[PDB]
Amino acid sequence: IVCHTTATSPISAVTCPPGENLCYRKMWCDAFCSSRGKVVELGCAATCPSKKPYEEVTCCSTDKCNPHPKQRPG
Repeated sequence: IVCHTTATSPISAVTCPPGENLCYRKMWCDAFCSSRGKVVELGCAATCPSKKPYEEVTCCSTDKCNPHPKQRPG
């Protein structure tokens, strides 16, 4: 229940202090992108404070939660 998991076993461990979220999966850009993947910087938070219209991913309920791996109806 931390920053970057990835599905399985070694991960879900130690990155930032205790609680929810930690490094939020917050989408976006701020001033500049011109980039491809496309989606997400990172922080140390446990809250979700800004975030309404255009707009961002959230507070994690879970290990990763996550953007944008994201494929097709398959």
